[PDB]
Amino acid sequence: EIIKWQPHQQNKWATLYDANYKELPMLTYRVDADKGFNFSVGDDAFVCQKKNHFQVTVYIGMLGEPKYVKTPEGLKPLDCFYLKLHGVKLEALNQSINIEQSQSDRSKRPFNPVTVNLPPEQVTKVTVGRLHFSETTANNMRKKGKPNPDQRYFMLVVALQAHAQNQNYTLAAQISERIIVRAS
Amino acid sequence: EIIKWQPHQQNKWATLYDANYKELPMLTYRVDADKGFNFSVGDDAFVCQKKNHFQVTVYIGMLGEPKYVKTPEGLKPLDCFYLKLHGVKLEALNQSINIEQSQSDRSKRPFNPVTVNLPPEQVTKVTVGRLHFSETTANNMRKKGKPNPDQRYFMLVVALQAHAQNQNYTLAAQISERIIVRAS
Amino acid sequence: EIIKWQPHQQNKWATLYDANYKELPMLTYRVDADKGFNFSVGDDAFVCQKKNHFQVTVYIGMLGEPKYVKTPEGLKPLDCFYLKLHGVKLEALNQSINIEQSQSDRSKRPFNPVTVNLPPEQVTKVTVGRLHFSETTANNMRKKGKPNPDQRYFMLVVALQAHAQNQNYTLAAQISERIIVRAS
Repeated sequence: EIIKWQPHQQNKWATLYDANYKELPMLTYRVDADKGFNFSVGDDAFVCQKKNHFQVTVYIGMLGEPKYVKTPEGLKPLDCFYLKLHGVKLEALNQSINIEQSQSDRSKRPFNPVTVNLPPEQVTKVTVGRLHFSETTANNMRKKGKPNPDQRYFMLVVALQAHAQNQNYTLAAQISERIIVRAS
Repeated sequence: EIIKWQPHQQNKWATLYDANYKELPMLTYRVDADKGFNFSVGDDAFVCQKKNHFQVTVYIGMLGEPKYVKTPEGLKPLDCFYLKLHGVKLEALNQSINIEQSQSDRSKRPFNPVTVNLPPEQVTKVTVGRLHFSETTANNMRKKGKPNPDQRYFMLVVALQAHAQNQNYTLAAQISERIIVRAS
Repeated sequence: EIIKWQPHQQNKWATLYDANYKELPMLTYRVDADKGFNFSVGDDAFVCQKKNHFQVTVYIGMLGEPKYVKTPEGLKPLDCFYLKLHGVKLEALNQSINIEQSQSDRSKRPFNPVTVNLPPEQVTKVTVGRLHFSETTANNMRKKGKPNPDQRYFMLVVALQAHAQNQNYTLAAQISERIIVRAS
């Protein structure tokens, strides 16, 4: 079974215009969290182990040659694109969970927004691996042999962003279904 | 295999504004019909038995503190939220099928819109169980050993609604793929 | 495992108005590619054989009685509806792959847009079978026992279109996830 995703804050997304000042067809956006998540029939949620790597793959289909972001101020020229990901707390959606990336020496760095090049008329595959939640979910412990009625969850947010004129604008974002993160 | 859902009448949905008169980021909305449905490879559709309970779970992520619905008349204050569900006939989409909920004494009541409290910055899980279709689908009977070419279907509609100034406004709705409902 | 679909160019779609000049609720649209596709764990993509038939089913739920398309010029009367499908190249999204339909004598015709009748208040099921890609994907060959790092892919585009006043307008479209097409 596979982690499901849904559009996150679609009414907040900026759009893209090309060099002819024509709006681009909406870009195709697909998020796939391949390794790292297992569905627990008894918990009715995806589970992972904080110790294990998980990986996220994003396919971004750029349908034309973008040059501007349309903003409140209007059309501003594109500086670059960023992929951003973070957890949020299902019972406190305004609270983020850092994601971390373990390096080849098993150190960990907090995962910062990464620059992506999105050539026109192409789908670009972006794979981010060796990821970890910086946190476990609260109340994982079973109570009365049944799931803790105060079981807490995270959700994953994967967003594509455009930097233009010293602000950021979301182009596309998806949020996952709830996840339990357990210790060992 | 799992029942798939899609946005239902997205161009008819009202939006929510907070106390600062700012529009809320679109709320996250996920519908899961857990128990009650089985996929029939030969019928190429989900099947259930009218006798069996089915259950629906809705996760509603409220991203901010809602206070107003934006309406044709403009911003009106929120009275409450309702979850509404009903079947429709795939060959007559303007025709509803009542859903019923069997009580703890095996009586059945028609399932009325239920009040839901949606605290801000939280995902609220709403589970509606012990549900039944008030009807079977027509033409379930096999003809020539093949599926009845007049096989009929229902689809499930699960909608989140806001009551404000003595009218109702849809905030989010999803409709399922087709379902066959059989007798025993 | 099942081919996943996503809305394609949603900001380019026209809407429908009825005889009372009221906009129709957005039509329900679901695309299912049943036979013809198999998921390859090692390639992390759906695969098919160019020799094999694949089939596509579309469920179109018409919610009211459409009479006009809303266009740049404004409301124009509906002539008919067309289903259109084609591949595109994932590394060149502006490049189509013809789909072909093999006839009952194993000839093949290029698959042209097909007229569909969409009666009001009904879901219409449209099944298009005996389909083939006119092409294989480039670089299918394994390199160093690992997938070719230049592996190419198609995506399927299935679109519902309205003909009005000698132009076409897209009402709904979905695009699949990437596909490898192999020879025998």
